[PDB]
Amino acid sequence: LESRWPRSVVDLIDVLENELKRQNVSNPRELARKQAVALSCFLGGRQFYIPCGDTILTALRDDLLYCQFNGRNMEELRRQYRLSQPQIYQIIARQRKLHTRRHQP
DNA sequence: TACAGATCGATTATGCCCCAATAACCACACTCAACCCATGATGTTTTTTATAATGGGAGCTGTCACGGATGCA
Repeated sequence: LESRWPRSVVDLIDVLENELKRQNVSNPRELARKQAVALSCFLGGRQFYIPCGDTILTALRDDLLYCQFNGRNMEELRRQYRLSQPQIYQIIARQRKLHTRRHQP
């Protein structure tokens, strides 16, 4: 029944709304409701799978680390993030080129 | 009145970008020897002594008894 339960829709409104109130946006409840309608029309009937495993959260977790990376602070960014240096080496090199084009398009 | 189908809607398959680790390959470095060259303290060797000095035995060894040469007288 859950696989055919119209319960998720309402779950989308508050998840939207609690963010809008966090972003100090006016009329967050009504704003979230019409957004939920917008999701329903596009996503209606489509087999639509979204990335799991904090996929956007890491890519953002990636960004601010590169902001804190000073070329010497490898170890403290290791402790603060629990990520091991090997991957940090790779992500920092990637973010290097990423922000390289950011600073120099 | 009895018997059929028909679309909404769910589990299953198959493949790959990423990617969170995987391992080799290359880069620069401090600490600890190793040997040498002094300074000097310790070691080793050589030289000289001007009253006069002028021959030991150093402890013997304490004792058997055959044979075969052996060098003489």
